[PDB]
Amino acid sequence: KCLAEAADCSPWSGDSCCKPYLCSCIFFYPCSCRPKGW
Repeated sequence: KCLAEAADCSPWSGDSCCKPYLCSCIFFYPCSCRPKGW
């Protein structure tokens, strides 16, 4: 299981983001996995 693009993410209350998407925590709540390129 993994979080898709633009999916909310949290260390415990979440899941690992699907590759190559990465969870973005731009110092703002909530964090969200975004597509790779950024």
